[PDB]
Amino acid sequence: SHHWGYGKHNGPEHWHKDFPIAKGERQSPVDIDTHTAKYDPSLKPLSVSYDQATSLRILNNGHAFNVEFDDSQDKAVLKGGPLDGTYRLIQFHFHWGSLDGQGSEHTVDKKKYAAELHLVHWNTKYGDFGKAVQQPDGLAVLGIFLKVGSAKPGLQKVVDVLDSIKTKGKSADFTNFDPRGLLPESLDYWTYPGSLTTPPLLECVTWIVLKEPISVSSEQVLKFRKLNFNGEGEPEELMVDNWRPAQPLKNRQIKASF
Ligand SMILES: NS(=O)(=O)N1CCCCC1
Ligand SMILES: NS(=O)(=O)N1CCCCC1
Ligand SMILES: [Hg+2]
Ligand SMILES: [Zn+2]
Repeated sequence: SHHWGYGKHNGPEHWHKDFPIAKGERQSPVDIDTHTAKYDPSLKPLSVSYDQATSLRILNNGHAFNVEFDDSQDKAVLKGGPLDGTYRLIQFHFHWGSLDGQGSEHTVDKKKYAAELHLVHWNTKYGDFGKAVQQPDGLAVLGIFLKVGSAKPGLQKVVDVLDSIKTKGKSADFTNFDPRGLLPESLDYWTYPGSLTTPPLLECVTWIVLKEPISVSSEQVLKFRKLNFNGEGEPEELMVDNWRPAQPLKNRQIKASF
C-alpha cells in the first residue's frame, strides 16, 4: 500500500483525503506574526524539568527519527506557561530541509528556519499517550528553531548515531542522552492551540514555540540530510523536506510570554 509522506504524490496536499481533519479549525504549524501576537501576563513561568530524563532508543520511522524516553514515571516534565498540570516527555524529533533556507514547520513573520526540534509531552491526567490524543489538552509540544552557524555541542551525539539508523525501521540504543543540551539560553516563547503536524493531525496540542533559535553547524544538518525515507535495500530517497507548511490560523490567537 501507499502511505502518507512528504513527496509530490503523498505530501501535505494529499493528507486530507485520508485525514480530513487536515482542513480543521486548529491545524499546525502556523506562521507566527510577531506584531499580532500579544503579551499575556496570565502565563505562569515555564518549567522545563529534564534533570532525570531517561532516553532509551533512537528510531528512523520513515518520516523522521525519534529519540524516545522512558515515560513510565515523571522523570522529564514540562509545566507552567500556558499549561494546567504536568506533561511528560515521551520523544523528540526534528523537521528539516534539503537546503538551509527551509525546513521549519512554524515560521516567524514568514521566515523559515533550517530545521525545527519538537519535544513531545503528554498530559499525565490522561494516563497514557494514546488516551491523551483523544483530548483537546492532551499534548504539549516544545518547538525550537534551528539556524545554521556554530555547532550545537549537545546535538553531536544524535548526529553521530544517525549512520546506524539510516533507513526506515532501524533503531539503536540511545541511553544517557541529556535533552537539556538542545535548549537555547532563553525560554521566551509563543503559544497557541494546534495539532499534530503529521497524520493523524489530531487537534490535541498546546504549542510552545521558543523565540530564540539554537545554532547548529552546516555539518550537523548535512548529516540529517543523509538519512533515508526508504527501507534497507530499497532505492535511496533522502530524508529531507519532512516539514508541513503553515496552515490557516482561523479563530486563534498567538500569545507571547515576553
Ligand atoms: N492521503 S495520504 O494518506 O496522504 N496518501 C496519499 C497517497 C496515497 C495513499 C494515501
Ligand atoms: N510533529 S509533532 O506534531 O510534534 N508530532 C507530535 C507527536 C506525534 C507525531 C507528530
Ligand atoms: Hg484532540
Ligand atoms: Zn514534529
